[PDB]
Parts: sequence; structure tokens; C-alpha cells
Amino acid sequence: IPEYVDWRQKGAVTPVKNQGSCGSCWAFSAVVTIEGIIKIRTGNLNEYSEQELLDCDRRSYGCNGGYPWSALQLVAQYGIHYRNTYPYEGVQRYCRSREKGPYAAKTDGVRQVQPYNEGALLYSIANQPVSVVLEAAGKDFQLYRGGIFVGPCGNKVDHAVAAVGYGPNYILIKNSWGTGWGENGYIRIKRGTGNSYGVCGLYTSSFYPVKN
Ligand SMILES: *[C@@H](C(=O)O)[C@H](O)C(=O)N[C@@H](CC(C)C)C(=O)NCCCCNC(N)=[NH2+]
Repeated sequence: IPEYVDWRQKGAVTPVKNQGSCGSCWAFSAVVTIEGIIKIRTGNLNEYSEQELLDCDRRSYGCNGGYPWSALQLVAQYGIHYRNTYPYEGVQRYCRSREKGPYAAKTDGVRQVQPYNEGALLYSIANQPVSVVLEAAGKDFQLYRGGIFVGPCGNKVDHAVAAVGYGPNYILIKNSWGTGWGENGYIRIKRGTGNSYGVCGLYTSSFYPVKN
């Protein structure tokens, strides 16, 4: 795998979104990985519906949090609508998948990256954007403005985001806090520190969709 990966330069990443006050990060992270795998496999970059996962993922808890893996498994079992068809409202509502016509895209499954393994996560990023989790509660992460982030942070992961690239000393992360946070909505998190958890627990729980 190459020294640098940046799925933004390969046209596989849509604009940065803002989840608002709703605890929907798990759905945004999952959606980032779906947009990426659909672009990689079909050549077209589309925006898909975070709201659909918020409403319809019966295993997750709407705005009270959820699981990127349940969201990816929902997209693999049923499918997902375009963001236009099922726009983001920032609040959990009734599942409206049947009333919005056929799904726009569908995947074939979900694979987990081997946790606590930097190379395994890098390998999965070299193939596609990956859903990852991290500890975002610390002021230092919340206030991140730019540069390669080294912390301080613990490993008590609480926030799902998406890894869309990496470099020799960092992993490139798409957050869902709007374009005004970090590096136009992105953060570069130091890697290669030898801590098995990853900086901010970045290697705790990583999933990506599979689409043949
Ligand atoms: C993330 C966010 O929107 O910032 C959101 O709070 C979230 O999904 N958190 C996850 C943490 C994982 C690392 C993704 C979470 O807490 N998931 C489990 C959901 C269960 C909590 N809620 C209820 N009602 N039981």
C-alpha cells in the first residue's frame, strides 16, 4: 500500500456534514464509508441518507447514539436512499424507507478491521474509507484547529468518524462537525506512536462496507 492515501483526491468523499446536537455520528460515519465504496465500485460520487439510518436502524438508538456496524449491516440488508430523497433533519423520526421508493444503493456486507492494529486499519484505508471511532470528549480534540493531532486524549472512544486517508505519520479523518472544525472539517491524527489503542483510541472499532 502506498505512502499517502487521500480518498478526497480520488473523488470518493462528499462535502463535510454537520450532525448538530443529535448523537448521530455513527450514521454519518457509516454513510461516509458507503459514499466511498459506491464511488470506488461504480465511479459515481453520491450523497446518501444519514437520516434513513437514524430512523430505521432498529439496533441503534437514533440521536442517543448507535453503532456504525449496525448501520452498515442495515445498508447491506436493505439499501440506502440518496440524501436528496431522505434529507437530514437532526432528530429521529419514523422510518420512512418504504415511502421513499426503491433504495438508491445497496452493499453486500460489513467487515471489521482487526482492532488495535495500525497496519490492519491502514490496509483497509488503502482500499476504501473506513468507519472508525475515537475519544472526542476532550477539549483538545474539540478545539482542534489544524496540524497533526497528537492529543492529549485517552482511549475512551465515544464518537464515530471516518478515516479517508493517511500519511507517514498520520491518519486522515473526516468528522461530522461541519466545515468550520479542524482542517475544513477534517483532522489528521498522529499514527506510529506505538500505542496499540491508537491516538484517541483510533484502533478500537473499525468497520467498512463490502460491495462486489
Ligand atoms: C456520536 C456522536 O453523535 O457524537 C454518538 O454519541 C454515538 O453514536 N456514540 C456511540 C459511541 C461509539 C464509539 C460509536 C455510542 O454511544 N453508541 C452506543 C449507543 C447507545 C447509547 N444510547 C442509548 N440510548 N442506549
